[PDB]
Amino acid sequence: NQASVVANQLIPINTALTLVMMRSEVVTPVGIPAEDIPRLVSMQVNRAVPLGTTLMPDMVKGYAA
Repeated sequence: NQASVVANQLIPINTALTLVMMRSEVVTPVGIPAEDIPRLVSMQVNRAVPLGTTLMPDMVKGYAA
């Protein structure tokens, strides 16, 4: 099964991501894969990202395909 990224804690908007906030877990819809965890570090999202949220590439400003 394809795995994706998911929030681990209450991540506030306009904040930098970390290893704790990011994790591996299969969720739907499958957005960003688990093979980009060390690449999406210190990334600032353009919206509030609470616990249990499939980290997408469009939401992450700067993270492109």
